[PDB]
Amino acid sequence: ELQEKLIAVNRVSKTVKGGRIFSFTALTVVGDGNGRVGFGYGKAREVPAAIQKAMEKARRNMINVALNNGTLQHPVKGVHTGSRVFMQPASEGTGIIAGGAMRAVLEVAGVHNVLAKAYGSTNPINVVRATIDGLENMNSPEMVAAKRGK
RNA sequence: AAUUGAAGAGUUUGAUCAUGGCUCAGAUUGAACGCUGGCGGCAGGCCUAACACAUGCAAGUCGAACGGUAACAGGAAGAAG
Ligand SMILES: [Mg+2]
Ligand SMILES: [Mg+2]
Ligand SMILES: [Mg+2]
Repeated sequence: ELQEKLIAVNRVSKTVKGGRIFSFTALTVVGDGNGRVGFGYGKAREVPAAIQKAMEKARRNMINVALNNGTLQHPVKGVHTGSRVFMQPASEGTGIIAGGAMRAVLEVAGVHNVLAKAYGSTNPINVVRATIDGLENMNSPEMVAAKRGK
């Protein structure tokens, strides 16, 4: 149950006396399938180097999120830089409908049946990230009782 | 049981993030045109000039309201084919 997938691979340019020196960047997401998900970025002069150098970063850099069986407990909003993301429980019929790129984090995460949309820029590096922190801030469908009960 | 349902992509930059317009995937149509074209079922068919219109047809019916016979039908004292 490794389960991983890269979301966006891109090229960039550095520019020096001798001209442009190009490079690449991968952005990836690994999840266990039962909560626990992280993303990694990582960049390198050539693509395979970078997509791999990324996968690892994600293995570390990994949060975990309090699911509720196949779905989220309540609805949540996430918002990093220019991306404002919103995703919702959805008493699954099928579900998992969302902006491929946050479908990525959502399935490896293990959510099985949510609807989402991304507002603002769909800049991958900031959505997959806005959603993570999104799922992250999410909270205990029980241990709000922790907070209260008391 | 009976609205229990939401995706994003391309494009300013050497490159970047943002701002932002343009653009695309969708569905829908009383449609036209180019190419092509076998059959059926249900449907639709002047969106323009409330422009103008030849011709037929689109409102008649009742003799159980009435005087009635001109048509075609029988029939009639009776005049006969
Ligand atoms: Mg970093
Ligand atoms: Mg260019
Ligand atoms: Mg033809």
